[PDB]
Parts: sequence; structure tokens; C-alpha cells
Amino acid sequence: SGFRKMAFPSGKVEGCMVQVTCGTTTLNGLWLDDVVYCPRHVICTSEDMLNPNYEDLLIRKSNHNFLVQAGNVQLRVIGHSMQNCVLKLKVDTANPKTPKYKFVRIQPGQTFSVLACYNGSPSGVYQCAMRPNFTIKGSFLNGSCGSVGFNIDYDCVSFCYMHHMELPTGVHAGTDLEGNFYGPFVDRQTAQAAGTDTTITVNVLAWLYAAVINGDRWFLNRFTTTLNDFNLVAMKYNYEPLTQDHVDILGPLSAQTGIAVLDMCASLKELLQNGMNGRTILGSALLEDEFTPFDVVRQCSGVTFQ
Amino acid sequence: SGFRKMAFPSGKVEGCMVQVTCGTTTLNGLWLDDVVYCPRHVICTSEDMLNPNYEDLLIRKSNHNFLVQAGNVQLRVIGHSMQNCVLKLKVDTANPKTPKYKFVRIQPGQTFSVLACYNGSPSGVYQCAMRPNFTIKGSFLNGSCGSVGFNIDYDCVSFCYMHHMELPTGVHAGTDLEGNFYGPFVDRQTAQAAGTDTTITVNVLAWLYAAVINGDRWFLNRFTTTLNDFNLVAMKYNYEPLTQDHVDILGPLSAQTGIAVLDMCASLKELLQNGMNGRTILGSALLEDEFTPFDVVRQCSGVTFQ
Ligand SMILES: O=C(c1cc(=O)[nH]c(=O)[nH]1)N1CCN(c2ccc(Cl)cc2)CC1
Ligand SMILES: O=C(c1cc(=O)[nH]c(=O)[nH]1)N1CCN(c2ccc(Cl)cc2)CC1
Repeated sequence: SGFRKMAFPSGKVEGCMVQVTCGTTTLNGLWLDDVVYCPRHVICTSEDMLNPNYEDLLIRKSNHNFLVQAGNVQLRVIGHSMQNCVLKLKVDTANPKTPKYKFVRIQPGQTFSVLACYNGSPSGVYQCAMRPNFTIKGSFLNGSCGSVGFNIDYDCVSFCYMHHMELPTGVHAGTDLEGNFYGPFVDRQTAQAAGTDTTITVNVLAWLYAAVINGDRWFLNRFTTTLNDFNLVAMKYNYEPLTQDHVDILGPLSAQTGIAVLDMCASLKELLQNGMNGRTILGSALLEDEFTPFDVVRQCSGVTFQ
Repeated sequence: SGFRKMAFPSGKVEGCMVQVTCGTTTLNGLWLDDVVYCPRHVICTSEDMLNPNYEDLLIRKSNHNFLVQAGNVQLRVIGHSMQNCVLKLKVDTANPKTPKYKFVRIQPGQTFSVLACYNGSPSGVYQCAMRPNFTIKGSFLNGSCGSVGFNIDYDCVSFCYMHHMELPTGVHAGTDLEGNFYGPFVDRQTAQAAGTDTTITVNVLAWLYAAVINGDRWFLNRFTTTLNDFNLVAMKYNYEPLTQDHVDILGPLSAQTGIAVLDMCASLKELLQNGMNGRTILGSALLEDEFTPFDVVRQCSGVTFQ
């Protein structure tokens, strides 16, 4: 028993991290087969960040302007191209530690692990969620650009996030591995702010099920509600509306605890209207929304990986 | 910026995890050079857990009673011995992925990363603290025994914890890698309970500094206090007393924020007496005590590793 913010083991990703330098700027790259992926703003100078024209900036570069280092070994850049907001650097050597992988775009509310890196060197691993406003509440210092986010499906690493920038509110924005931004953000220094965030309701419900599995039961009650009555209360408190698909996703947790979803919704409705009154749930005094139903099952039933 | 529960990258440890089977019982082992380390209760049956005599149980075993598997490869056990509560299995093959390592015993209040494993296969990584009552609030299911806890110092893995059991309150107990239990616990099924836990004060202060670094300032005030006046209030609320050594450890964070330790203590004293009144600090509505001063510096300044 117990419940922790649990990340995926990072070994398979650590062996893909490299350092990429172009001019004065150094950041992190992802080396898979014979391609290194990194944020395209590695080719910008201080004067260019304001209003960069990436097509011009790239045509003025040649392969030898790009220093790629994998630990001590230097990688020779054979070619380069731009795919949306990512630079693809073809190198002479394929990474022998390339895992089975795929590139997937995740949806708001889904979680992944982040391997925070500096100078091509892994520093720490942590779990976070893609927020409904398409930012992540990460922990990143200068030099962390090109750090990646990922999930593991059995033997396969699904890369879903590459870090590009920090917004003025301290939250973080990036792209999928095809270079397409999550959210309405651009890789130029402008006056872009995140829109209004909401609480991920299906995740809060999954976490309440985790609590029940771990012996926290004080918030339960005998009532039941309907989807529409709950959603009426949810909207008032800036909670995402709940759908039938969400109810279905929660099925396995309903089954294991014998507590119907709509039953759990009535507890949630009560917590939203009265608060928690100095009581905690799984060691928290706030409702936690960064565990998916799948995270809970995995941690409260025990799936491993390659 | 940002602040997360950050674990160490686990790659160097993942390559040391093996599966150990003896009879009906399978758990995890740590394979370093030509030795596999695992909990000695792997040699117990159901009848033995009540009152095991490990000397007798071990003399009745031979090397071939021990099945050690590293992925698909089977490891041949050449010898075996007991060191306190750990079994040391000598195998015919030295682990080529053995990192630079050492065995260290940690103190209450220190943090480490846990690589939770099942059947020799890494499942997840998370950060926790050794509590003042010598338990950890982990997340472990059946089969997790032999999972290890570790820190990374530059290139070197410091192993500090091996998981042995879950106590009736849902918290977890184990040994250092020399087989000596943390706390007054024994590896037999008896009526052992954890003693009273306290809050790790120096860690709460470090976390308040992290908050200030990240722009949460609402709890600060102009007052200062003395060590003895603070400790008088701390005792009332089940907080560990604060020493001059703690003040010294917090020095770097005092320097970076310009807020003296005793100044920060007056804020803490206020938070203990009035509460937080619906305000949060770094996204928490409770005072967090599982980040050391070193954790904060590392995350708010950015140290990497091999
Ligand atoms: O390393 C960080 C960084 C990342 C982070 O998440 N937090 C933080 O403090 N620093 N940089 C800030 C964003 N930079 C940038 C943005 C746009 C363009 Cl066009 C060019 C450069 C690169 C450097
Ligand atoms: O895998 C777990 C386990 C670990 C955990 O942390 N949480 C959980 O639910 N299960 N076992 C419970 C403790 N067992 C045991 C204890 C003492 C002796 Cl002498 C022999 C066996 C081994 C099996």
C-alpha cells in the first residue's frame, strides 16, 4: 500500500540524451537512430529571439556550425533540416542504445514523466500532467530546453513532449516530437500568456478511489447523483465536465472498491461545497488532479515494464 | 522555475536489478560485481515467518535452491552467506553494468530515491524521506521486497535502503545494504508498530526558502526570533527541535534570498499558530517536510550527474 507521485524508470531515455551547441547556445537533444532532435531556437542569437525568421537563420548555417556531444564522444553532423519547431540533425553514427520508441501526442489531462537535463546530462525525473490550458507545471532551470517527456508502454518508450520555454507565470510550454506546439504558443519571445486553467475532474475521482483503496474513507456518503447535476456543480468551481467516457474509464476502480462512479461524484460534490475542514486525503489538504485512472491502477495493482 | 518532487535518474540502478527465487518465494535482488544482495526472508516459507531461525533455514539450503534471473539470462549461484538481515549470493558472472557505488547508512530526515521493482523488473521511481521514527512512507505492493533506495553523488550511486516489509499502519521498513535494520524492527511477522513520528523542521524551512525563490512570499513577516523561543513553540506542535548545525546547513538558502534563518523561523512560528487560512505554498495546503536543504539547492540551482 501507499501512494506516491511515481515516475517511469528513466534508463531507456538517459541513453538518448545528448548536448547540442550552435554558436553561444547549448541545450539538450534527443538522439534516436542517426537523428538528433532539438528545439529549433538553438539557432537563434540574442538579437533573433524577438522576431526570428527561422528559414533565413537555418539557410545561413552549415553542418559544422552544430556541435553534438554524447558524453565524451563527438557526433559528426551529416545533414540538417527543420520539421515545424524541431531541428533534425542527421549524424554519422546511429545510437546503439536506441530503444523501441514511438512519437505520440497526448491530450490535456494525461500524465507523463519528464527527464530534466542540463548540458546533455540527466539531472532528475518527475511526473506531471498536461494541463487543460496546454501548459505543464514543470521544474526547469536555464539550459533545460530539449528535455523530454515520455511514457513507457511495456517495452516501448512513447515520447510526447520536448521542452521549449517558460512562460511569464512560471509554467512551461513545448511541442510534441514532430515539432507542433501544445497550445497557442510560439517559439519567439513575445507577450504570450497561458489561458485559464481548470481542474481535471476525472483525475480527482481516480485519486479519491486511490484513497479508498488505501483506507481513507471519511469523505464517502450514502448519496448518489446524476451526471448533469454533478456537472452543474462542477462548472461553478472551474472543474472540467464529466462525460460517460470518463465514467467508463473509472470502471476498474469502481469494480475494485464496490463504489459506483456516480456515488463517488456525490462525495466530490460535497467536498467542493463544504471543503475538507482540516482533514486530509492521502496526505494532501487539496484535491489532487495529476493522477489518471491508469496511474492509479498501475500503482494500486502493480504493472511493470521492460 | 517551478518545484517538483524530483527523483534521481534511475538508469544506473535499473541495470543491477535481478529476480531471486527460492522455493515458492520470488523477490528482487541487487546484482553488483559477482554478488546478488536480497532480503534473507526469501528463504522462509509460510510456516517460518512466525518465528524463523535463519541459521537453521540457511544451513538446509544449497546453491541450487536459489534461482537468480537477470532478464532472460540465468545466473549460476556459486556460494551463499548471510550478513545480518541480507543474503549475499555469489554468482559466476560479474555484472558488466556495475556502476561506481558505495553503501551508506542515512539519517532520519534525509531523502533518497526508490526504484520500486517486481520480479526483477523496474516499475517506477519516487522520492521519499527517512522519517524520524525510521520508517518510510513508500508505495509498495506484494513482491516489492528487495527494491532499493539510493542517492547519486556525481558519478557514484550511494545505496542506502533495501525494502523488507510493510508495517500494519501502511508504512515501510527495511535495512541498509549491510543488512542492519533502520529502526527497532525485525524480519519476522510479529506485533511491531512504528513509534510516534515528528515533522522534520529543517526540511520545512528549506521548503519555505524554495517557495520564496519561486515567488510565494505571503507568509513572510518582519519579526525575528531566537532558537530557544522557536524550539519552545516547535515542541508543542510535534516538530523536531532546531540546532545551530541546521541553521548552518540553511546558509546557502539564506544567502540567496537575503532572509536570515531566524527570520524565516518567525514566519514558521506564525504558520504553526494561525494556520494557512486557505492559502497555499508551492501548491500545497500543508507544510511539506520531505525536501532537504540539499534537495532545494539542487532543484533551484541545477546540479546534474554522470
Ligand atoms: O533555458 C531556458 C529556460 C527554460 C525554462 O524552462 N526555464 C528557465 O528559467 N530557462 N531558456 C529560456 C528560454 N530560451 C529561449 C526562448 C525562446 C527563444 Cl526564440 C530562444 C531562447 C532559452 C533559454
Ligand atoms: O511483498 C510483500 C509486500 C511488501 C510491501 O511493502 N507491501 C505489501 O503489500 N507486500 N510481502 C509482505 C512481507 N513479506 C514477508 C515479511 C516477513 C517475512 Cl519473515 C517474510 C515475508 C513478503 C511479502
